[PDB]
Amino acid sequence: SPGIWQLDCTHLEGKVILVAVHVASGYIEAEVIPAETGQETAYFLLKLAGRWPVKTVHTDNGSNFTSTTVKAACWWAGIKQMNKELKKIIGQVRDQAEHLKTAVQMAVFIHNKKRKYSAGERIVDIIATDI
Amino acid sequence: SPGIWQLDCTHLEGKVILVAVHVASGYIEAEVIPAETGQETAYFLLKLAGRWPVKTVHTDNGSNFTSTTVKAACWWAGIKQMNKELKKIIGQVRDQAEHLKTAVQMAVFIHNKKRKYSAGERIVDIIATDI
Ligand SMILES: [Mg+2]
Ligand SMILES: [Mg+2]
Repeated sequence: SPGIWQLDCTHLEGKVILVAVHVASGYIEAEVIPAETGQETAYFLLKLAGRWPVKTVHTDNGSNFTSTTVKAACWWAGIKQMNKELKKIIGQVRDQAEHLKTAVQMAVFIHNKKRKYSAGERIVDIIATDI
Repeated sequence: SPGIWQLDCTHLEGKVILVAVHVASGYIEAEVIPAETGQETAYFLLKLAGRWPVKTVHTDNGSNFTSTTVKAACWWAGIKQMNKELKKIIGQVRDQAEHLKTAVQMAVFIHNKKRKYSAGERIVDIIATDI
């Protein structure tokens, strides 16, 4: 279904990368934060939900969605309840950027635009088609 | 044209809101930062460019795109060179959230999803149609 997203955290250089994947397309959005917290996860979800018609979110760590602030964000936004190559691409460009956050966003760019259609083309088509 | 975006900063509560508008749709993305800096503007652009096929960016303050870090981001990403209602919507929900950043993202959500199609529907259609 086009409203389904997966969200997980990965760790790199003592920082945390929040990665959201649109399951039907493989499109990704990510952000770098200092550490995993409910406040960060809630903020990320609210941003995501304002961009895309987000219906359901899955995760590989259920406990990360247990805070009051995260349940509040899912409530208000009407939400119900890849790190393999992404880390490959980050390593490849890591040299080219000073800050890890900059390398992560270059990696997301590369991932979303690389063709086999690209993930970014597929999300827009999947969603436009459903309107 | 569907690759054209406008980016500007506004000030509220001693903070800065970076607002990007997809000119053909009226779709917006925003972020809250402590103050205007080239590093922030460059990061925002790199994020945006990884999400959408960004071709050209306009602004109402040209000097904000003069730093080395901003020119670097536009170079790597292949980029060449609403605050009215947004501030209305922020005021309306501001009470409902503690932190300004949370109110800004609720406002972006409201803006992008409100129908007359919504801005979020129009961007996806405009872009899908162009692929
Ligand atoms: Mg996780
Ligand atoms: Mg400005």
